[PDB]
Amino acid sequence: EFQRKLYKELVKNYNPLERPVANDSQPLTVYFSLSLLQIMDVDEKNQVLTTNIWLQMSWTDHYLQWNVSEYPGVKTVRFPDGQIWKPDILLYNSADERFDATFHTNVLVNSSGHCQYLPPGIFKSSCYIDVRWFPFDVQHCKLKFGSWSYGGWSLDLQMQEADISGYIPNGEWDLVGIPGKRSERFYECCKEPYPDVTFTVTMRRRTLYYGLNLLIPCVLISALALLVFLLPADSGEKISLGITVLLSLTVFMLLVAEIMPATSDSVPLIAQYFASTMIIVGLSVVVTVIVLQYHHHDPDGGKMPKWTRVILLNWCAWFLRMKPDLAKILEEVRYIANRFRCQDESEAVCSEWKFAACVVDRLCLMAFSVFTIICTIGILMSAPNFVEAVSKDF
Amino acid sequence: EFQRKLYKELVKNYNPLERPVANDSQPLTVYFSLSLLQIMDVDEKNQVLTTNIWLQMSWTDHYLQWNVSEYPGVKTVRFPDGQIWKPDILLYNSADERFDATFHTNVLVNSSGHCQYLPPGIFKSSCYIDVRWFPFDVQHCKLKFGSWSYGGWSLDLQMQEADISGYIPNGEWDLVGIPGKRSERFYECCKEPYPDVTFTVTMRRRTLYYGLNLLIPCVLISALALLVFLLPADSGEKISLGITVLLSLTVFMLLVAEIMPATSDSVPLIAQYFASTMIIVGLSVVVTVIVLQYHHHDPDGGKMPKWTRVILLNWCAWFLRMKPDLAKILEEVRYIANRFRCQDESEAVCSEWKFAACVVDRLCLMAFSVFTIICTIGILMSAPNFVEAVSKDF
Amino acid sequence: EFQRKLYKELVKNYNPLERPVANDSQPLTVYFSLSLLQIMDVDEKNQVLTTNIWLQMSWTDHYLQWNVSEYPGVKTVRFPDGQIWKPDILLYNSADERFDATFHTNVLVNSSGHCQYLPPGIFKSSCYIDVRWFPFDVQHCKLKFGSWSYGGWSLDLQMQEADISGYIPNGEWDLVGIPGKRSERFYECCKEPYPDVTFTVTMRRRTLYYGLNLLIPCVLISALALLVFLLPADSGEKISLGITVLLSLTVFMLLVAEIMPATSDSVPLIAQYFASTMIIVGLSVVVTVIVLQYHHHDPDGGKMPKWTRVILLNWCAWFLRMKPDLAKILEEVRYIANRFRCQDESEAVCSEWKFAACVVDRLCLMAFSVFTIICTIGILMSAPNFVEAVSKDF
Amino acid sequence: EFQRKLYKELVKNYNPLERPVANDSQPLTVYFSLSLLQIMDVDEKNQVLTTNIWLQMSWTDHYLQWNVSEYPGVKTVRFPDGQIWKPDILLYNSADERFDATFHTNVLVNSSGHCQYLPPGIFKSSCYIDVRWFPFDVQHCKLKFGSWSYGGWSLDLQMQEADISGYIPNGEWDLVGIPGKRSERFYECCKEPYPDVTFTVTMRRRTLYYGLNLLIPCVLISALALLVFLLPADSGEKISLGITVLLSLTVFMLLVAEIMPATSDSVPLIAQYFASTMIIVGLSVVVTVIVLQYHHHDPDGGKMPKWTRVILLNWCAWFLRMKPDLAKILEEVRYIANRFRCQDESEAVCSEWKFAACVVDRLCLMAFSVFTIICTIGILMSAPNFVEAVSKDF
Amino acid sequence: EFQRKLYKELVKNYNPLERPVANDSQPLTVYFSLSLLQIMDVDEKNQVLTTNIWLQMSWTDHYLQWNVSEYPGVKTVRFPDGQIWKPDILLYNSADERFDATFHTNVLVNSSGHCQYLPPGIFKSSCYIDVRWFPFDVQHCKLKFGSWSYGGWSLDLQMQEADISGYIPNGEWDLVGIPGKRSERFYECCKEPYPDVTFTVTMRRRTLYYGLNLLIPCVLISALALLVFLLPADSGEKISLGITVLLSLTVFMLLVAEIMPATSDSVPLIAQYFASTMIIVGLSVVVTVIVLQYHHHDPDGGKMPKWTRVILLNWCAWFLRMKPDLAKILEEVRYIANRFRCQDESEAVCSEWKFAACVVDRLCLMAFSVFTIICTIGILMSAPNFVEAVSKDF
Ligand SMILES: NS(=O)(=O)c1ccc2c(c1)[C@H]1C=CC[C@H]1[C@@H](c1ccc(Br)cc1)N2
Repeated sequence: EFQRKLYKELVKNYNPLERPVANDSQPLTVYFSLSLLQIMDVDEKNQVLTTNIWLQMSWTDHYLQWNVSEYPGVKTVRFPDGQIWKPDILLYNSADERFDATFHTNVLVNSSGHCQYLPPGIFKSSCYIDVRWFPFDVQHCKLKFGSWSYGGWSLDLQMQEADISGYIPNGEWDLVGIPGKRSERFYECCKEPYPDVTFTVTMRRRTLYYGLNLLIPCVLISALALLVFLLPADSGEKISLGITVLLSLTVFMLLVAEIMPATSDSVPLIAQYFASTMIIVGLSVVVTVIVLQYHHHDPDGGKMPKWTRVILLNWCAWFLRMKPDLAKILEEVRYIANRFRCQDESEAVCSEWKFAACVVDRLCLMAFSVFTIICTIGILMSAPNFVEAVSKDF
Repeated sequence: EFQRKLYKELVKNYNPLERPVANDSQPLTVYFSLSLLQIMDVDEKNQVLTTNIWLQMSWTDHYLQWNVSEYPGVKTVRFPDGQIWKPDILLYNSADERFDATFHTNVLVNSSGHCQYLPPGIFKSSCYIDVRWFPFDVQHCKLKFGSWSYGGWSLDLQMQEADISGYIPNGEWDLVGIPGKRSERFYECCKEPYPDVTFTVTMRRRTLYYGLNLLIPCVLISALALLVFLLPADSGEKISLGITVLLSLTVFMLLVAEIMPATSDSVPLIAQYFASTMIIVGLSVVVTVIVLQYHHHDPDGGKMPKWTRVILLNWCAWFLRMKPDLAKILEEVRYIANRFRCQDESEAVCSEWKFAACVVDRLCLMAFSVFTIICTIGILMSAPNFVEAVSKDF
Repeated sequence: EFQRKLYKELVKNYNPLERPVANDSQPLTVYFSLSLLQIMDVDEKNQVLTTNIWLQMSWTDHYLQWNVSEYPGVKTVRFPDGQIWKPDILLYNSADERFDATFHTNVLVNSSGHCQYLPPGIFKSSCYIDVRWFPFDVQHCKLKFGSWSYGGWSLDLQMQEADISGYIPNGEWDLVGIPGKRSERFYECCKEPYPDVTFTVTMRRRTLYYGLNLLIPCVLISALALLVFLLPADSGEKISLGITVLLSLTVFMLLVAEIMPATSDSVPLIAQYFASTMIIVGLSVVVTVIVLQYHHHDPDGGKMPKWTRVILLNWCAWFLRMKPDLAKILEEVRYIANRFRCQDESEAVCSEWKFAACVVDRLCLMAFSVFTIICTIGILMSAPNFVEAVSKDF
Repeated sequence: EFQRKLYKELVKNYNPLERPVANDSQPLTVYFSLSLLQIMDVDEKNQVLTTNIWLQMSWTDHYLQWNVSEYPGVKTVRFPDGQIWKPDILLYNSADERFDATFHTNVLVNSSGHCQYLPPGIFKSSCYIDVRWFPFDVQHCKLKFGSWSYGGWSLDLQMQEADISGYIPNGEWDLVGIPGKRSERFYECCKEPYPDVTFTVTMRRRTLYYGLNLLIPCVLISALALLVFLLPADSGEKISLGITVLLSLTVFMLLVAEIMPATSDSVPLIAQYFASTMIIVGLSVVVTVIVLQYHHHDPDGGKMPKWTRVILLNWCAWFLRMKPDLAKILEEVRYIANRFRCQDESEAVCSEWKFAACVVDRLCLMAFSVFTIICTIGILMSAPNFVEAVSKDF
Repeated sequence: EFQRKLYKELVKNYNPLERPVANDSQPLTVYFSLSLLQIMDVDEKNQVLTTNIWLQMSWTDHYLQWNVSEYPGVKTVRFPDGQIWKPDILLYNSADERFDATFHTNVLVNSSGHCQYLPPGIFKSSCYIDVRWFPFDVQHCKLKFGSWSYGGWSLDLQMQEADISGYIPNGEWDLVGIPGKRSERFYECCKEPYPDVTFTVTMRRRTLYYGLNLLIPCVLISALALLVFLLPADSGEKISLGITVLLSLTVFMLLVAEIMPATSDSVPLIAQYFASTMIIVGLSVVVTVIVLQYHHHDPDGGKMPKWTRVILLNWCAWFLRMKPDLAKILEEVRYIANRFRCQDESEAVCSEWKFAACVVDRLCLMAFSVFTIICTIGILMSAPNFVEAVSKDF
């Protein structure tokens, strides 16, 4: 009975186009806040952040006021979209096809005219995502809210601290914070401020998943490529081992491609690491070909250069701590024996070439081991957030 | 004739903004229940549960009452969306872009004013999905429903047991249950309860599919990696076998990647199993390289260390139960015979090195077999739901 | 002039909320039929059938009647959505986010009040898809239609045979039929029937595509795995051939994964066939390792067991139809000759071990050939729809 | 001033439900045409054509006429959707979830009452796509337009030639033409025609992309499989080469799968070509195994059959244009010499078996080369649109 | 109070169908501009450009004017969609399913009647994307805006320079510019211009990403294919190396396929480069087979042709700077010695054939190296935007 009377009375002559101030010259203060419930996606290709957010607006409607003594029991009223004035606060940097992502809920008012509007939404905002340090990258995404058409002398936008009590932690992104700031922009024409409220979402990429799917597989496959330098040449499998390791890295690249960013503004950190690892596997195959050249050197070819015999068989090999009828029968038998002696000399020459091959495998083992470790440590620790990341995620 | 008169009479002065109670001070009891028809998806990346659900609301409208004697034949009426008051019960933790997923069906009322509202919908709710024990994981997803704007003294929300008679069993998830609970939240300002109804969907992952696509392939490929230790070195195919098995696991990883979860909150169980299996295949290739080093050992190199000949050729080899002119012609022929004797001594030394290689293959066969079995059994049975899962799904 | 007058007259006092019967106690008969134009998708993961369907409803509106003599030329009228009463027939088991998939076309009425409503739509219905016999599976998907709120004493739903004259044959599914049935459900409270009309779409999976992309490739790759038993051991390529065939099957699995169903309610038929084929390829690699063990057996090792020489060299090998100074020079020359004789004896022993290896390759060739044929024939012909399928599709 | 007066005057008593004819017995002629701007997609799995099309409708509204002398300056008026009568022409075979894909633009009318309606849209129509001759296939997709509810005596649909001046050429489909035809369907009840306008889009698949991604790669990989017959057996790499070529074709199949059609109504042309090529690569591996059997034939095994020595070493090999103390020392030395002579005889036998292997490689080289060329030429030129396609696209 | 009075006064007798000019014969000038915020996607398959754009329209409404002295404090008013007249400017070449992508914001008017309309939107326009020079391609995409129904004598469209102050740089596309142009089209019927405003977006593809994912991997894998010519034939791994490199390129093609364009209007630049590289790897395998033919040439076969011994062993080999009882014992021993001499002659012949094989590997090394460099440099530098691209992106 009383709310029937009240609802009839409140909408008599009410115009939802009218900003509800007693004095049209005075501004209408609107309190704007938000509540972040979820980070949904960070699209680095489309440069868009998707978030679950409940916006919180509050103001005072001069017309929706009543004496609670004349309508006992009726402390609040609800108005659906389009029936009363609402602040036209929109996300300026919206990247949604609808532009307005909010679900228009009812406006709750109490007897004194204080209106509360709690529109939920799944927002999509344009955010520049810098993947230079991927996967140890920290992103700062702005959410800029403001009145589409009212200036600061008509709509006095005020900010309140964002609520994160209901935030559901993301599995891929760590929320550093959601700080907010009120700013005013001025047009050179006029002296009216134009206010906006910007919330800067700072979020850190969790790196455990990437540690086990990109960093480790690349270290361990790189190690198996170094194993070629320990395989004896007589096996006849050095090329098989090395070339098949390279193939495994190509097949690996397929898995890596689904999670690596596709940009041309910079070479990500992990792209420098993956490329580095594959040049070292490629160069190990190249060094293996040279080693086989030495091992299979034809004994009747070119005599071991003097420099080859010094730089390898002496210096490097030390540093590495390696180390009538009767007369006719005589002629026939002297030929057989001399043939065998020539074979022995040829085999001795081949043994020197084979030992040189061994020495080059140990030099390359040592050099490639050092070079892989230096690149791995240097590339990963060049990230400013490496230490913090590993400490928090591992 | 009579329903024409009745429909005209029921909407005279009716305001769909008005909560329909005779006393505005008294609360309006709303009975809320749901009916779960289908679990559609459990998105562990976006942390969203999609379900097919028919909500069931009931209340009493003080204004929609008529004497069935004055309108014979007219026992019920139907009102479409927006024509009469409805409870504003919404899914609080909705993750839908529309926020409100319900299809607004007609409200059925009978002569005494009892209204039944059966809105169907495909709901998307935010649910934290813990994949620590994947694929033997049990998930608990909450569905929290409540009035958007009414407090407990105006809208007295009451719960009824969820209906699962129409539930269609899912092929991927086993429905443990859908228990419900009514709760009240209080603001420190005031003494009015704010009620909500939460339905907790508990669902168990069926593991048969994962048993045949991840667990078994990994066991059987791991077994083929152990086969390198049985392959004789003279084949010249040990590295080929072992390295190609590793490649097959990389290609396998591709299939596994489509179904494995991508999170950084924990290493899933199956990720520990897959990683474990691949370190053992990688280490078998490493051990094979060492074995080939022994088998192709140069006979004129370093004499078998004393420790090598004891730790291997004696202890391990026992535990494994293995085991003028005439004088000139004399000189020419004595050289030929002595050359052959030197060859025999060299070949005998090589045979010892080759037998040592055999012994290391049996040690590694035994050790790697034990270590694969222990890791497989230990990793899979570390799941609290392993026994139950295997009993129900296999 | 006349239709202007008529349209004005027909909507005077008309209420689209009113069921249009002269007697509110009498039921309003609605004739319901459908027309199936296309099967669009059979989602076995989401358990949803998508179909192109034109629904056909007919009833009689007591109020939309006119004398065609008083409005010459005006034989029919059209009313858009919301202007006149319509039956609230909905798909009960709808799996669409909109729930109502129909496009609301105009209601055509003639002078006697007979209304025809032909709403088109792309419907999504929840259908349990049993993939036990994939790809020789027949599916039965129900389409249950009924009034959302009217009981059988108010809305007398009647069925007519579904129209399939306009059906466009699907490339993946063969339409067996679309039989319909009217049923009544009773509540224990009351004696009013609640009718519904269910159309059961029976559709058979066409198997030609699967015959050329899964069945054949698996037979032919399985055959190439058997070819290892024909490759002589001296090639040094048995392991290479066998292990690379297994890899090709893993790469094949990738193609197969895109079209195989992902369920845990049963192991599909094709999953049993693919698994079977890969265990036999895996076991051929295992048998090859054993064969190489025999072929490279060290001649100075363990004497061929007595049982080995009988079970293989005799029985299986028969069944398979296989089969001063002068004296010093004497000593030097007698050693050379005796060394050669020892070599010949050692080589003879090795030849027996090599022939045993040959015999095991023929046994395994024969056994594996038989076992592959039996599994292929047995697994595929275990499908109840195998004969029919092959006869209609090949 | 004048258009204000005119707009007020034109909608006085206007009913948008009324077909706007002075005589309700006379039909209202509607001129229907379309303008094709783009072919967007040809979905052969879902059997749907997506096109960008601007429909063009024209008619005469008897009520929207005014004297341009009484409203100077007002030559035309615009009416938005729902304000005036429009023809209910819809795409009959629409495959869109909205069914009606048009964007409802304003209706332009001039002083004489001639209305022009230019609704744009992205249309989805159901088209049977026959991929028997893929990628040399020509498709004919119908677009059938008609009034949903009006018969030919009320709405006289007339056709005009489709406009293709604004057509943007597609990169995948060549537009042969868009011919249109007006037809009338009769119901046996009645003598009123029911007209429709059907536009048949004929489009030819461009084949350049498929020439470089499917046809060529398959020819060149097939050639590399033939290279096994030129590789000498002593390399020990024939199986490696052949088996790795087969693997490369499996990996190739992956790329081919993304662009090949998935149907069971026929085996496409390119599926016959790809299958053919892979049976020939598979059979080359089989023939290689036989060749190795000959090359490694044990010299102490079965004597070259008489037929083998004739069919190969003579006929095929011609067609291919190939081609006390002292006495003791005598005994010791006579054994050494006789041992060597036996070795020479054994080696001579082996040389015959090795030459037979060479002859079989040349026969197979020649035969497989011929058979690959015949299948390639025969399969591709069996397409009725092959010559035209290659001439226009290459 | 004053804005309530004003809003009531402004909509008295206002018709949003009326073009708001004091003189219906005079045109209404509309100022049209846009603001480009983001390039979202360049779909070269669907030929569609997606952009984030805020349109800017301005005009003068003759009816929305008021004296600011009679309504103090009320300087501006806002009107939502449908309440006042708006220009019907649409994107002519829209490729959106909605056709109209704008979000209809409020129209801001001031006391003098100047209306500002700032509709945001995510636009999809049809743009022909020429990928002939991919990835060094520059695209020109037009955005054509105009009134749907008004001619130039009723709606005088005027252009203003596009605003790019808020443009967010894209990671894949470099914005060269957004120049605009006003044009008039005439119908031969009449002398009224029909104006439109076209904005031509010129954008350059950034090539850093493609440099590291397509250009480099193809160079480095091509280099590893050249390494076969340095591998000695005795290794028995030349075919293994070469054939596995080809496989790695096939697996590589998979990654390349996701980013390469699929068109039949031309062969892109990168498709010519990738094809070129793979023909050279294929031909290296072919040349390797020929080399092995020489190396394993049977010594008792065909004598080195005279031309072979000149073209290779002399010219090319120079250019490349390469280079009673007693008598019985005599007979037995003379046979042994002569057997060895025959072996030496046979081995000498084989050495010539093996040296010829070496010479062919160096010729092919040199020739293939030159041919790879020429094709790489020639194909990439044939792009008109190569120099500029590399200078700006690397
Ligand atoms: N996606 S996953 O389940 O996290 C997954 C699956 C397999 C796998 C890993 C992760 C990595 C984590 C540890 C081993 C490492 C990788 C690997 C690479 C080379 C060698 Br040698 C051995 C092992 N194996």
